[PDB]
Amino acid sequence: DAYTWKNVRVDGGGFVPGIVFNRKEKNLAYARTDIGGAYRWDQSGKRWVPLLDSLDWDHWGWTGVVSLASDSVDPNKVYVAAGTYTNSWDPGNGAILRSSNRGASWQSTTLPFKLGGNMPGRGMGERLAVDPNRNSVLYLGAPSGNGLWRSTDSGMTWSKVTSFPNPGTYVQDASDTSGYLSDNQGVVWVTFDERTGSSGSATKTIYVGVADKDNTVYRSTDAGVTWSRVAGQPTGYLSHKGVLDAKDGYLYLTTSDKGGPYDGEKGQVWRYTTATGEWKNISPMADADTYFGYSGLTVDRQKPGTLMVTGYSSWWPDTQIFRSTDSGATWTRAWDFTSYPNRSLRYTQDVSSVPWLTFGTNPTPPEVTPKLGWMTEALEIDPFDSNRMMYGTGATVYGTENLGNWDTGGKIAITPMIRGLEETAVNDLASPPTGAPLLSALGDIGGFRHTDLDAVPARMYTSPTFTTTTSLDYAETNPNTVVRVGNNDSAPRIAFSTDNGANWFQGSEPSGVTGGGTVAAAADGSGFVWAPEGSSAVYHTTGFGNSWSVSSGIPAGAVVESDRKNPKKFYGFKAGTFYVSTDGGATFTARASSGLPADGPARFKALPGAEGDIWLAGGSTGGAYGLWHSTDSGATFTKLSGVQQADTIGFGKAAPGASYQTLYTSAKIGGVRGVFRSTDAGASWTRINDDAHQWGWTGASITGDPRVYGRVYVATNGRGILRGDIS
Ligand SMILES: OC[C@H]1O[C@@H](O[C@H]2[C@@H](OC[C@H]3O[C@@H](O[C@H]4[C@H](O)[C@@H](O)[C@H](O[C@H]5[C@H](O)[C@@H](O)[C@H](O)O[C@@H]5CO)O[C@@H]4CO[C@H]4OC[C@@H](O)[C@H](O)[C@H]4O[C@@H]4O[C@H](CO)[C@H](O)[C@H](O)[C@H]4O)[C@H](O)[C@@H](O)[C@@H]3O[C@@H]3O[C@H](CO[C@H]4OC[C@@H](O)[C@H](O)[C@H]4O)[C@@H](O)[C@H](O)[C@H]3O)OC[C@@H](O)[C@@H]2O)[C@H](O)[C@@H](O)[C@H]1O
Ligand SMILES: OC[C@H]1O[C@@H](O)[C@H](O)[C@@H](O)[C@@H]1O[C@@H]1O[C@H](CO[C@H]2OC[C@@H](O)[C@H](O)[C@H]2O)[C@@H](O[C@@H]2O[C@H](CO[C@H]3OC[C@@H](O)[C@H](O)[C@H]3O)[C@@H](O[C@@H]3O[C@H](CO[C@H]4OC[C@@H](O)[C@H](O)[C@H]4O)[C@@H](O)[C@H](O)[C@H]3O)[C@H](O)[C@H]2O)[C@H](O)[C@H]1O
Ligand SMILES: [Cl-]
Ligand SMILES: [Cl-]
Ligand SMILES: [Cl-]
Repeated sequence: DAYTWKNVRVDGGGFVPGIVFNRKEKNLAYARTDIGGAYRWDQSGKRWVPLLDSLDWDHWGWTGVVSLASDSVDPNKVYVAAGTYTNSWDPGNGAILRSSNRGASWQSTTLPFKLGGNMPGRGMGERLAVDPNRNSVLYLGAPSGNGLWRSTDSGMTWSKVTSFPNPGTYVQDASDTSGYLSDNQGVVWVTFDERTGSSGSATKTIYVGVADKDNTVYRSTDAGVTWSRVAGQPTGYLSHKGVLDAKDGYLYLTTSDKGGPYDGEKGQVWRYTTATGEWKNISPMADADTYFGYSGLTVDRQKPGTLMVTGYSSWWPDTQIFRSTDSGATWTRAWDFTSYPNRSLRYTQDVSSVPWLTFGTNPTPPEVTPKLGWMTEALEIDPFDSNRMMYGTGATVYGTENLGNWDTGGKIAITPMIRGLEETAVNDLASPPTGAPLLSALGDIGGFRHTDLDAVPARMYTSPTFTTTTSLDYAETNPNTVVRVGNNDSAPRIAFSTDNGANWFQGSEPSGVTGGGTVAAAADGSGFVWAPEGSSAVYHTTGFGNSWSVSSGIPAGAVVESDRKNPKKFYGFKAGTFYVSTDGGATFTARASSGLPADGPARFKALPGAEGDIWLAGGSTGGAYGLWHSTDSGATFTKLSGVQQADTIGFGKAAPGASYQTLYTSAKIGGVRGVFRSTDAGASWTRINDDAHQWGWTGASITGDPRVYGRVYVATNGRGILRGDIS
C-alpha cells in the first residue's frame, strides 16, 4: 500500500516569526516557523506548502528555522538556517539547508555551533542573507558569541568572518540555569545595499545588526573585509530589523529595549540617510507614550516613501500597526483612542474561515476578539503589489488585499492567510468508535472535536477553556462521555462532556494541582483517574469529579490509562514499574517491572474489546527501548524482539480477514526510524511513511481509526495532526 498524507484541518495555531517575499519574482514568498519548518506560498490556492517534512527523527532540531533567504538573482534558490536551541535541549549543531527548486528538496551543511530557531530573539532578522549582485556570497549572523559567518560558494561551506569586531552582548536573563534565557542573542540581521555591487561582483556595502544596546549597527564598505560601527547611531536599544529603501537612500531601524518575541517595553524608529550619514528619530509615538518595542519593519518597494512598522509587544488593548507615506515624517495607525478608553478602527477583520480565532473569550472594551494581533514581529508589504500585506502573530498569519484604502481614508479588510500552514504541538489524540472521527489535545489553542477532518472546527474546547490540553479520554462503551485535563493559571484543569465533546462542563480539583498530567476514563463512563502535575498523589472520582480521593499505591505523576473492557480496571506506569488496580482506581499495586524501560518517557494503551491486553512503547538509549505486550493485565510483559526502539503505540480497524486490530507505532525497526503498521499483532511490520514525510520528533501520540482500515493519525511537535490513508 502506498500512503497519502495530509493534515487534519486546523489552520495555524502558533507563532510565525518571519515572512519573506522574493524581490525578483511576483508571488514568490515563504514563511518560517520556530518548531515546524518552513513554507512556500501557493498563490493559486492561497495557501502554504510545507517544505521541511523530510527532516527526520535524528534531525528534529533542524525543524527550527531562525532565518530564511530567497535568492533575488536566482529565484529557484532558497536557504534556511536550521537548529532549535543553543542549550542542552537540542543535542545537534545547526546547519545551513540549501535548495535549488524552491524547497522541494534540500542539501545540508552542518555548522560548528548550535542555532536558535526556538530561542529568545528569534523574531529579529533576517540574519541569513544572499548577496543581491554575486549570489554565491552569503552571510549568517550567529548566536552565543560566534559572531558573523560567511560562505562564498552558495552556502556549501562556511567560515567565520574574523574581522567582525562585536559578536553581541545582550542576554535576556543571565541567571537562568537551564540556559534557555541566558544566551548571547548575538548577530541578528544582515542587509545589503544592492546599489554598491554589479552583476558578478560582490556587493561592497553591508549593514549588520548586533544585539548590543551600545553598538546595534555595523557597516562594511569594502565587501566585508573591514567593519566599523555606524557613527552617530542611537544607543540604549536593540535593532530588531534594518531595512533599506534604495531608491531614496534611507536605512530604517526598528529598535526595542528587549530581544523579544514576548517582551519589549520601550523602543524607537530611526532613519539613516546613506548618502550623508544623517540620523533622524522618526518614532511614531513620543517616548512617554510608548510602552512596547518596535519591529515589523517593511518598505513598499513599488512606492518608495511608504513604510510600515509594528508595536510588536503591545499586549493591550491590541497590537499596533503604523504606516507612513512620507519616509517617516508623519504616521497613521491601525486604531486610535478617541475618548479614552474608546477606540477608532482603520480596519475590519473577518475570521469566518478560521472561526476558532476568537479563543472563546468575551473581553472587556476596548479589547475585542479576535485581536488585530500580538507578537507581530513579522509584517511585510508585497514587493509586487502595494495593496497586499501579510503579518504574523502568536496564532496565525493575517493579510489584506486592499491596503491602499488606508491611504485614501477607508478601511482595509483583514482575513487569515494561513491555510496549509499547520503549526500545533499535538499532545494526545483519540478516534472513538462512534461520534466525531477525532478529538485533539493541543498546545496554546486547547484542541478540538473534529466533526469533519477536512474542515476547520468552529471552536476550540470551551467552558472551560484550557491554554493547553495534555491528555484526554473517552468511555469505550459510550463515547458520548469524554474527559480532558490541561494547563491553566487557575482552576479548573479538568473538564467533562456527555455529548461526545460538543459541550463541556468543569469538575472540582484535588489538592495541589498545577497542570494537566494524564487522565483516564472508566470503560462505562462511571468514574475517572487523574494524575495531575504538581499534586502529591494520584486521585480517583466516581461521577464527574465532584469528590476526589487519593489512589493509594501508585506514585504521583504516573502515566494513567483505563482498561477498555473492565470498567473497574485501571493502569499506571512510572520509572520502570507497572501498576494495576481492580477497584476503579481506589488502590493500585506494583506488578511487572522486569525488563520494562526504566529510563525516559513511555506511552501505553489497553486494547479495545479485550480486558487486560496492554501495549507499551518507550524507553531511551539510557536503558531498555522498544515495544512490549501483556495479555494478563500487566502481570507479565513480553518485549517484541524485532522492534529496536519505539515511542508511541495505537490501534485501528482490523485488515480484511485479520484476527486482530491493526497496530501503528513511531518506532525504529530494521534499522529505520519511521511510522510502522502491523496487521498480524506485531509479528511483522511495514513502513507506511517515507523519507519525504517524517516530521521530526513524533514521540507524543499515535492512533488508528476503529472505523477506517489503514487510517492513522500522527501527532507532531509543530506540524499539527498528520493523517495517513491508503491511496
Ligand atoms: O515538547 C515537550 C516534550 O518534550 C519532550 O522531549 C522531546 C523534545 O524535547 C525538546 C525540548 O522541548 C521543550 O519544549 C518546547 C516544546 O517542544 C515546543 O513545542 C514549544 O514551542 C512553542 C513555540 O516556542 C512557540 O513559539 C509556538 O508559538 O508554539 C509552540 C508550542 O507551544 O516550546 C517548548 C519550550 O518552551 C520554551 O521555549 C519556547 C518559548 O516560546 C517558551 O516561552 C519557553 O517556555 C518556557 O519554558 C520553560 C521550560 O522549562 C519553563 O517552563 C518556562 O516557565 C516557560 O515559560 C522542553 O522544554 C525541553 O525540555 C525539551 O528538551 C528535552 O527535554 C527532555 C527531558 O528532559 C528532562 O528529563 C531528562 C533530564 O536529563 C533533563 O534534565 C530534564 O530536563 C530530554 O530528555 C531531551 O534530551 C531534551 O531534548 O523534542 C525532541 C525529543 O528528542 C525529546 O524527547 C519531553 O520528553 C516531554 O516530557 C515534553 O516536555
Ligand atoms: O488584562 C491585562 C492586560 O492589560 C494590562 O493590565 C497589562 O499591562 C497587560 O499586560 C495585560 O495584557 C495581557 O498581558 C499578558 C502578557 O503579560 C505580561 O507581559 C507584560 C507585563 O507588563 C506583565 O507584567 C506580564 O504579566 C498576555 O499574556 C500572554 O498571552 C498570550 C496569549 O494570549 C493571546 O492569545 C489568546 C488571546 O485570547 C489573547 O487575546 C492574546 O493576547 C501568550 O502567548 C502565547 O504564548 C505561547 C508560549 O507560552 C509560554 O511561553 C511564554 C510564557 O509567557 C507563557 O507563560 C508560557 O505558557 C506561544 O506558544 C504562543 O504562540 C503565544 O500566542 C503569552 O505567553 C502570554 O504571556 C495577555 O494575553 C494579555 O491579555
Ligand atoms: Cl479546496
Ligand atoms: Cl475594496
Ligand atoms: Cl512525557
